[PDB]
Amino acid sequence: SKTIRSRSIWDDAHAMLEKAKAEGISTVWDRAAEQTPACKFCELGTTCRNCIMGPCRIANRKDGKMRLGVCGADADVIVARNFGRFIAGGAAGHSDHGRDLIETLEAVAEGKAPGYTIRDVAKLRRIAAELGVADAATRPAHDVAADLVTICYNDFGSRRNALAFLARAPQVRRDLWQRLGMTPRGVDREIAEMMHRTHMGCDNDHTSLLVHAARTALADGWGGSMIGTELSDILFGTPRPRQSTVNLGVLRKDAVNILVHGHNPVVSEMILAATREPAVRQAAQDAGAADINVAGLSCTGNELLMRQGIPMAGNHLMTELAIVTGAADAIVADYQCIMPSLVQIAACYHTRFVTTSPKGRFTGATHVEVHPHNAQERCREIVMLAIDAYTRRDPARVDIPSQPVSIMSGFSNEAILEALGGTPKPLIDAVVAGQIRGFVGIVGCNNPKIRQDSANVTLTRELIRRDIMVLATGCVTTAAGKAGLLVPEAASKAGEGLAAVCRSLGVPPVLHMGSCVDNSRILQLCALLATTLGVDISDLPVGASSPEWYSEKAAAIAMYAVASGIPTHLGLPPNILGSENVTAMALHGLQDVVGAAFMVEPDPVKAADMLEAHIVARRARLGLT
Amino acid sequence: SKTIRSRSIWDDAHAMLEKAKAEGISTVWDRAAEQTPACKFCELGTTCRNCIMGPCRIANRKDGKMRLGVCGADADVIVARNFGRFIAGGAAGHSDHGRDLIETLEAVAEGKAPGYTIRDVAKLRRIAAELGVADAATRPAHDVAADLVTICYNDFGSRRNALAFLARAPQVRRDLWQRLGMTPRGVDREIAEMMHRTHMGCDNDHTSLLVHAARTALADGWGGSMIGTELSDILFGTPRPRQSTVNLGVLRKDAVNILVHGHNPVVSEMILAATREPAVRQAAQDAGAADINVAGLSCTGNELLMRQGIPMAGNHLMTELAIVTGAADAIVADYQCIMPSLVQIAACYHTRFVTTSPKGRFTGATHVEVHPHNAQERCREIVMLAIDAYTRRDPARVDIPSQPVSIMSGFSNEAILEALGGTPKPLIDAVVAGQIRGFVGIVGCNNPKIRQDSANVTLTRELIRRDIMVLATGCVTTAAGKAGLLVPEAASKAGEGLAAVCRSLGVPPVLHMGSCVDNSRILQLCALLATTLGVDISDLPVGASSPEWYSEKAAAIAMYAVASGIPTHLGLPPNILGSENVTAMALHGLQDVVGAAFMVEPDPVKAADMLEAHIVARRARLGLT
Ligand code: SF4
Ligand code: SF4
Ligand code: FES
Ligand SMILES: [Fe+3]
Ligand SMILES: [Fe+3]
Ligand SMILES: [Mg+2]
Ligand SMILES: [Mg+2]
Ligand SMILES: [Mg+2]
Repeated sequence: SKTIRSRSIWDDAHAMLEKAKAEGISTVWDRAAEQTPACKFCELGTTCRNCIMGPCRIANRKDGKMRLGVCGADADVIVARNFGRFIAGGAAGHSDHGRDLIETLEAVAEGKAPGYTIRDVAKLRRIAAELGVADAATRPAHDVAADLVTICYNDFGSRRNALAFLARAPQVRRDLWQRLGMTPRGVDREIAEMMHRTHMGCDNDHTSLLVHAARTALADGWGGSMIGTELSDILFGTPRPRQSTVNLGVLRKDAVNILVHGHNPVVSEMILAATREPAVRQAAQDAGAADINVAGLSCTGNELLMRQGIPMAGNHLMTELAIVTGAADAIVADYQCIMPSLVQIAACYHTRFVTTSPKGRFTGATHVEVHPHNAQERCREIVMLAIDAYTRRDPARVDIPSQPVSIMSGFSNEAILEALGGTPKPLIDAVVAGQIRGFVGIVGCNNPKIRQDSANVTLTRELIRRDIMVLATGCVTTAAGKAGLLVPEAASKAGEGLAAVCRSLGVPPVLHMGSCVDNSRILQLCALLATTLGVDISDLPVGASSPEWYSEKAAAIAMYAVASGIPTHLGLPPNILGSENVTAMALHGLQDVVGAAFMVEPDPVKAADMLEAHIVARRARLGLT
Repeated sequence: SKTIRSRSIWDDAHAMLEKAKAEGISTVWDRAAEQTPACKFCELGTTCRNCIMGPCRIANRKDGKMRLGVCGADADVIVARNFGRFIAGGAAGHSDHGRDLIETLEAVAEGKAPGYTIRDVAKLRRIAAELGVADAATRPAHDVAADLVTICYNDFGSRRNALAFLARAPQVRRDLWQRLGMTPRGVDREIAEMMHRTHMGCDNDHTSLLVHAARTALADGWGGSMIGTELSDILFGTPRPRQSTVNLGVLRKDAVNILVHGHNPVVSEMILAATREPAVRQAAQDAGAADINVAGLSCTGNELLMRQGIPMAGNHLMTELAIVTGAADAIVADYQCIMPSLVQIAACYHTRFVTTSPKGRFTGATHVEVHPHNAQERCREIVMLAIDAYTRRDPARVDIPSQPVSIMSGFSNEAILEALGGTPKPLIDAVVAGQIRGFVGIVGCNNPKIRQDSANVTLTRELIRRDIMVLATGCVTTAAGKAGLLVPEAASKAGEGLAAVCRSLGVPPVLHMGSCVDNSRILQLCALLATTLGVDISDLPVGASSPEWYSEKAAAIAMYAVASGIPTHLGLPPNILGSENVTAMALHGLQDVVGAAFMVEPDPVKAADMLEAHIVARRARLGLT
């Protein structure tokens, strides 16, 4: 089918799209086609539902009617409020994610989380001392853990003037944030204030609204996401470079296949541990299987890739197609980006769809709730359900379409600094010498509006050929991986200078830095380079890009990158084009305020030119050629 | 004129609607007409904009097309998520309001709030002892205040299992909330979790979404709103019964008229203090004015009414018309329900439109930001701006249309118990005897869809006639006041049992209990009666109603009343009718979850019948003969 080829660049997607057609299974692409054309007002953002004096739409009519909402709000306020709440939903997703890590570490500290431990005691002591815990280096690890928990919880309270991790940002940046009123003070507080501001008759100034959206996104990047990342490393180990594989071919016909989907490693690590217990493995063999095979989806797949090397079956738009292989015996979900269609598709097979979080409820799913005190017991129970489902798999409907592609993962900042010999000097020398011209974090999702991974891959290829090193997170990981970009030998794909540096360090030209919360690592690394050099983040030769974004979380990531000084490309526009003032603030006005702005460009080669031009401009202001 | 009489029941509204039409001033009614018909999908709730795989619309078709969103979400999920975020917006308004009160009491305890003090030390010592402050009766007041501030701030953190004021609810109700997973744990936390739940691919079950909507609302009523109410009494005095007046005729031609609009008394109490300084009054006398006249709008007006007896100019739909009088020399606004059209109407006169809050920014307004450390100095500056605006008032454009009408205000729970002799027994005895059959809180807004105050007033009259005492708060206060029902002589309008009780106590049949946050006084009073009788709130002959609601805050108030066991009538439907399952849950399902449910009924006599019927059934539950 020509339509099927138009939907993805990957062979495995085409194979499963053909299989779904022959079986009568509708996909995300079919539903997108039904939802086209979209409502013009919703698309432009010129519609409001925030009270029942409405709902309102802002139109351009020759009689001048419908220029304002019933309360008097114009298109600038309505668009800005809609964008503000959109960002707040993304920040809330990462807020709750980090809060779960705090609760988990606290349970470990009190000895009430069987099977969870402090995997990286050294990092616990370093992070705790950094945040002010007295005698963190010498006191018993659990006492230090309880004092660190208290610090992170205070960031989720209402008495701080600035988040604890904000100290990593250079002083010039903290001074500018304070001057603009952008300093994030509380992870939950900024979210709550955004919902108050967007109520009828509170914040009715588009500038002020976008300013607080930046403060809310900063409370994510330097708060919710950074806490989640750093505590995840403490509980489950700091990532280190390791080999693994990617694509639908990671599923095995001869094994029980358990797909982990969602976001939080507190569940996926414990599922993986369950499948490794000898009695559970023996139950799989009693059922006729050779082994139990865990395969990751989306960000929780990234978490297992980074710390355990678990192969990843696919990213966002592969999630339905992974069930269409007919070889998934269970999908285990927690929260965020889990399309509810997956429940219906799993019902077309033997596959069990298991929910684990009180926040991630799906009508028709099997719910086995996981908490720190019962995780070890419950995850054992979930794996036993997958083995039971395996015995009823229909072999006639199994089609695992491809051979897996080799990848390298595990590039935390600790691993990067280890590869460099303990200091960022060799990396700074490479940038000053022009071998590495700059860095671009390529982040974010897939979106049915764009042929899947076409922009992700093209942009990655363009940047490394221009001696720009790519830091990959989120669903871009799978795209870079399937394109053969995540291995040390991929230096052959990069420009002469980047390839030389990569070969001298033994690293790939695209560094997998983890999940979407792990974009906080990109913030930490920028802050480190800026502080070492004595400049602002907005002076560094850096950029960020989400060529195929879809979610509120991706928009919050883009906003905190911009607000931290990182020019940020988006493949598609947010629903803001109904207000030229808001659009001009996002694309230009922010540049004059925070030192960076949004870019919207659907052509990935054009996007490469723009990100490169920003990097060239910033190199010149550092005195570099 | 027929159209004009159709828009309000009041003479002062009629006069300003004529003046507004003659002057070409666009009102909330004119814009509501332009926005009719509304978008069918928006009004039904079957539209989603939570990610850019969409936006999506759900149609009902036999062919099954557009039955699901791009992510596969159906109408139940889309409607429930929309209503969840709607509720969260209202809870957030009360959250930030209560938070501002904590910060003010802290500044007083620190000695860093010139012009503020602990007005009610006895209540501070009583609230602090109640919440667990050690030696609250003897330790220095500022030490006790600091320990209370710590407790309230902890309820804005992420470490509690249940909010501090939740201990007021009866044990049976606390046990049900705990089993349902509905117990409010953190004011900001429940708001953030709702925004997480409503992100794509998180909570995709309408029952679970509605249960957290209840938890989020309960974090308002027993958290943000109850903290706001109790600290306001501590900082500004516990209200006690007093007389005052209402309507546009409270503005005086010979005086500088300052309208306080918005919500937080932290601003309006200091505006009033400023108008009493001898030097400032001399400046007004220099300008030709005989006095400085402060008058209240909406909830901040309710606050000044309850504690200082300051006359009230109007409620929500009177706000624009108050400027149309041509005698408003300044509007002093903070946040919530402040229609931005007021800025344009102010621009049509001499009136200064002054914003005071970093959250309540309005393009084109004069911003004089107020915080505890500078309120005394800044509020003086604001009054001077009003005096200067007075000098430019055009006498020929002034039309103050009515003479003010007498009311009685200040019925805090402390005031009610004092009137009863110290204990609630005389009220309990009157209910047992059937002199008072029950109590209904009539709360909430005006809405252009309903002839202003018509349903508010008709419901109030119907209920007292049936021996049901009415507790009024919010913008219903102005309606009851202008109807002449807020005075002890209104006993002649009540049934025989209610009139005898009111005359023996010397109180009106309609008790003004304060602002929207003071709906927490109604929760406190229901909890007291239930604990005294040893029953649940869902056993009490109580009810709640908002016949003309508009705002997210009102929907949140209705939800926390429903979730606390109080049957709640709404005059208009939330945007949920696109899902029969969500609608059936709101109107029927919740009875079997929380012991109460919503009602939607635009006929206020019908609404009285339904509220009365619930009261009859609850009297039977208590064995009353
Ligand atoms: S807040 Fe204003 S623009 Fe939005 S729905 Fe209500 S009246 Fe319309
Ligand atoms: S969350 Fe689902 S229903 Fe809502 S806009 Fe995105 S794809 Fe459409
Ligand atoms: S669906 Fe109502 S405006 Fe888009
Ligand atoms: Fe992601
Ligand atoms: Fe109100
Ligand atoms: Mg715990
Ligand atoms: Mg500021
Ligand atoms: Mg203070």
